Amino acid sequence: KVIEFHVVGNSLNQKPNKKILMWLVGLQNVFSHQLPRMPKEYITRLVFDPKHKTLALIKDGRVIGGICFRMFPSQGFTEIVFCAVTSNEQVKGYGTHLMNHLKEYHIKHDILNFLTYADEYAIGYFKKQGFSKEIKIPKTKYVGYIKDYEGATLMGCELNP
Ligand SMILES: CC(C)(COP(=O)(O)OP(=O)(O)OC[C@H]1O[C@@H](n2cnc3c(N)ncnc32)[C@H](O)[C@@H]1OP(=O)(O)O)[C@@H](O)C(=O)NCCC(=O)NCCS
Repeated sequence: KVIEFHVVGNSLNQKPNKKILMWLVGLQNVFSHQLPRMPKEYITRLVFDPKHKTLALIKDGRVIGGICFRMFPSQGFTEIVFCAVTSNEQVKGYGTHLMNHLKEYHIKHDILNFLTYADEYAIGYFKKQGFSKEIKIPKTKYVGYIKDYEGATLMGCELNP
């Protein structure tokens, strides 16, 4: 019925809010069920990590999808950690809106590069979102504090104006 996008996080500043707190758990839940190769404890570890933020897709007050990301302003890129939409809401374009919305959010902050390690079943999604295996960014800029998930295919995406 009603759709909303909210960028949330556990920032050590001021976010112990109950509304966003329940959303973070809802995000952990959806990520955990949709991303089996990511242990649930690990997902909880990063989703609540102050350096990470998550773009949440809320529908009728409940989280049905989101994208956890870790921005690296200095190195001019953002790491896309988790992406998922609940099973019952998939194949409706929401995954598309999320990536699109997240792109604009980054063009706004002057970050025009997306780097992620796509999983076997993810490759198709990122491809349809404009990501490509051919990295348009030097390794010296990302290879360092960007987790390289075993069995994953490193992919990138450069944003528009
Ligand atoms: C990948 C995911 C987040 C997005 O799914 P979604 O909300 O259903 O995506 P969309 O409906 O916006 O996809 C639309 C387009 O993506 C394509 N696509 C490719 N891979 C896809 C996949 N795994 N699921 C759904 N669509 C997919 C569709 O064919 C479609 O092409 P079209 O617009 O020309 O018809 C969701 O399928 C999911 O939760 N997957 C399980 C976890 C996962 O594999 N995550 C990868 C990290 S994002």
